[PDB]
Amino acid sequence: QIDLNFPLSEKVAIVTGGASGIGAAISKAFIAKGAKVAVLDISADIAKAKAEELGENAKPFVCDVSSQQSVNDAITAVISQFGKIDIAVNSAGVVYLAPAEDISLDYWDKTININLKGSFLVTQAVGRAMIAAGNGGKIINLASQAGTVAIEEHVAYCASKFGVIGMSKTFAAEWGKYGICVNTLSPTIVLTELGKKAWAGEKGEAAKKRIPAGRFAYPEEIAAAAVFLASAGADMITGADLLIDGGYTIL
Amino acid sequence: APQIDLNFPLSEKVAIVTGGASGIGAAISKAFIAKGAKVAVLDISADIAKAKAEELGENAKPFVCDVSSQQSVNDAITAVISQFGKIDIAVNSAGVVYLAPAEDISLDYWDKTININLKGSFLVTQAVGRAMIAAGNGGKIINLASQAGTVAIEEHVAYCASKFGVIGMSKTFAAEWGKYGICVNTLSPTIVLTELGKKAWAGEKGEAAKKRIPAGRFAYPEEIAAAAVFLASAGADMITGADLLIDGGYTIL
Repeated sequence: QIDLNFPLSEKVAIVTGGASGIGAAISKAFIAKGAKVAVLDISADIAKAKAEELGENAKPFVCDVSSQQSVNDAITAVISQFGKIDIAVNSAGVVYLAPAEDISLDYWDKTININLKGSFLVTQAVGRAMIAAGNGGKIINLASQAGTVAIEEHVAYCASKFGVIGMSKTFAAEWGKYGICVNTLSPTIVLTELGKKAWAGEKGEAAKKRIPAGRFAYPEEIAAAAVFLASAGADMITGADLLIDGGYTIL
Repeated sequence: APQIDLNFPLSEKVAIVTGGASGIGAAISKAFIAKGAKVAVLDISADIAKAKAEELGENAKPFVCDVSSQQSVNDAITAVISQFGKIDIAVNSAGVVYLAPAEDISLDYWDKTININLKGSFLVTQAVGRAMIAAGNGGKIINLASQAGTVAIEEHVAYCASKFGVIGMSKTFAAEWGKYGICVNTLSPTIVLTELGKKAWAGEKGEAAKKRIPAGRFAYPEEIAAAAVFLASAGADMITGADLLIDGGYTIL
């Protein structure tokens, strides 16, 4: 029987980048749905503050997603604390923009190492855990509208996000046999505290003109999609890229 | 419309081809020479590049390039411009394949794949595009992707990540550089019967793979090269950001 309230009661979720922005909203949503949440972030202080805020079912873990050791140690620590991992969300991304003829190798490598390699390392470590446990699982990787369309100044970002989608689809293909659904979530511009700042004024008004919905997405809306994809209502959804873009990419 | 020559000549255009001394790069270099182009054969060693450029005759010249090194790539482009005066066409065909089950695949296989297939394509496309923008005469950039840039394939988690990435990257260069007359496209083959590929699919391995391809066979390097000639020509000036599958229909099912 599929419970159409989409409960997550007693499931254990990892959320990378979980202490701010989209990741904070996902952590909060998962807590509200009865899950245990491992809040993973590169800053121990930021993770500590977020997990304390979210209450007794949220615990902090330091994790540099670009580091295989840091990732493996975090996964081990989450298992030691909670017993198992049912859900993992990868929402540690970075954005480094410049015209394509100018963009530095540093901007390129940081983008690829964090957005693409980081998603690889976290997905592989969590998936190994899930395979060993034998109870299936859910992996949700944040991609972007930029995993579907080109955007000016986003050569590295688009490369990383298109890559995340191909990568995630391959994990989905190979891990169906283990009951692990692997999907991507692809937002348009999101009104995180940062995004509010970066898309204020006429710049934001101009961007909204091209979105059929006529506004940007809230982090809470991205988290609602994560809740659905993490649930028992989505067991036949795998390899999917769910766009939350207000129509941006369809024109 | 201009007179568009439906023989698709590349007379006096200068083309760089990475991985130009073997497999698909070698076939592309040979095709471009046959169409009248000057070809800069880039490969990882001086001897290998020299042997191909000698094979291809007086309009082909050799250059050493490790596409995963910014310095190597920049030096190669500078040397090509010194030798030929300009770059009109660049093809990135130096890719690598490292396969393993997704839960097992090493960070070494991941890095080698991303660094050559994706970062290498970025470095070459950026260096070539800079030269093209500066010269003001437009240009053509053709990046080899793969059927694996559209579909997942078991054991190909790093390969698919790199090839999806190449397409996204290439489409962004296309969007930004249309204003400078530079078309940037990808070519996405199924399995190709390079000297290597022949050895690699020699088995029932090959016969089973073919059952899933509507065309019922693999592609030859010369077929990939024919598509490259078309995309490098004046018959393709309105084609940019496109991914042209040469997959015998593999990906449509």
